[PDB]
Amino acid sequence: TCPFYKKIPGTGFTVDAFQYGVVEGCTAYFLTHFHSDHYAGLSKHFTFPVYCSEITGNLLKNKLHVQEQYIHPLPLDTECIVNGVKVVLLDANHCPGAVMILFYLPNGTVILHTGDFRADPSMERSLLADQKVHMLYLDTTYCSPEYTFPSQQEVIRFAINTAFEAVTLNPHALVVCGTYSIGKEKVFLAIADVLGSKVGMSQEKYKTLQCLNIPEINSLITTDMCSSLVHLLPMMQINFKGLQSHLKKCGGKYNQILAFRPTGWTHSNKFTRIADVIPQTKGNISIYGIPYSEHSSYLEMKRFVQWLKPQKIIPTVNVGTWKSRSTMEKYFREWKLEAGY
Ligand code: NI
Repeated sequence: TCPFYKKIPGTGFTVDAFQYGVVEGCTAYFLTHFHSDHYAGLSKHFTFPVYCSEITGNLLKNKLHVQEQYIHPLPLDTECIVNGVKVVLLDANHCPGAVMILFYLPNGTVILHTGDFRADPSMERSLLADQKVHMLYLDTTYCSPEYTFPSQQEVIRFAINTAFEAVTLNPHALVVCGTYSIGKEKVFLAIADVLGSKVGMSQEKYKTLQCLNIPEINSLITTDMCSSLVHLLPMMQINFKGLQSHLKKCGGKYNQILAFRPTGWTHSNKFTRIADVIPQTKGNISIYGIPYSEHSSYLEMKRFVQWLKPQKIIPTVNVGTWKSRSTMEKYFREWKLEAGY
């Protein structure tokens, strides 16, 4: 049955609640972004109204075959009326098409649901700055102080410099990047741009990327692997066996692989700077795990909450154990006492 933290009080709404069947009393289903733990349950047989961003709506129509008459895309940063309730969609700084949702309840309560997000000071100047928020439904994925990671900009600098150096020393090296969902496109797009190549990938992945409104995409991606020296593979194939096999398929065009796995966090972060990251190597294959995150660090999350000053926080991640829940509630209290709200 649907957990309470997916239900919006005083409305007929649910958020990312598609795996529970017909939710009793739900008149509109919101979807924050196209990731499977959030869309699980949607298909061409869905006949309730789904509200989402334009990009998410393109993916629902093209990848899951949801019929168009049930997709309700909304522009960003624009006040809209849904079933008599004012709502706004805000950029979540997560993956393409990902949004936060502001609900203005008929009784005066204002609720922000962050979906999945990476908090940023640029959010302090959106339509959030314009009224008080009473309740915050918060993406708490990395809500513990051990979760530090560098900026996305530093991580991409590392990846570009590493790839450019490797291929300049050996023009017969292939670069491979792993993927399993949308998000983190900058990784493979920035490397292809510094090497003067398109990114080669499967027809199914090319289709997914063509749904995203990324400017000049026909210019950066392709299905012709033969013409490309940056290849995208499923995340599961980024290991020594899967990469040795791939190199066999390239028919002696290449004699070395440099591969990237853009993970969220890994405990190398507590001890090591980005500057100091080294690969795992076997023979002519090297694999780099780089800490490219599309969720808030602990400090980014703290700064956002201390700025917003909500009256009540509802975590949406790590809610399944008492130890996790008690840990998070203790941080929330600290933040409130330190800031004075
Ligand atoms: Ni997500």
